[PDB]
Amino acid sequence: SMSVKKPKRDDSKDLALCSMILTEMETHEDAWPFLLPVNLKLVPGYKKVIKKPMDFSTIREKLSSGQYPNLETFALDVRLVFDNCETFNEDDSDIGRAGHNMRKYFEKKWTDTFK
Ligand SMILES: CC(=O)c1cccc(O)c1
Ligand SMILES: [Cl-]
Repeated sequence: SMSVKKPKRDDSKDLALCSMILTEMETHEDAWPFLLPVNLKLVPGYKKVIKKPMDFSTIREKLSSGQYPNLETFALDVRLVFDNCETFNEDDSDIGRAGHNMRKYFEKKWTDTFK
């Protein structure tokens, strides 16, 4: 509360660490459904069903331009990619399996890096 400070977690390397994690996700062989925004004009259902589209290239643009106030907002966008994927794809489709794999990959990197 006012003039009562909780001890300061060092956040100075967060930007660099999120960038490295994102690089590792960008180069994973199962990243291909997530590299670019889903084409809303070529993919039936997507625009109406998925209220907040997100993809790796959009996360990268946002990270590169100061649009994440903190490491948790970055993680929320990453998770949104995989949450959207589950909403729109069957668990046992190539894209559906790619999403589950990439989520598992991300969360281990997240835990190992920050937690
Ligand atoms: C990421 C996703 O859910 C997707 C990507 C390309 C085509 C498609 O039908 C769905
Ligand atoms: Cl499917």
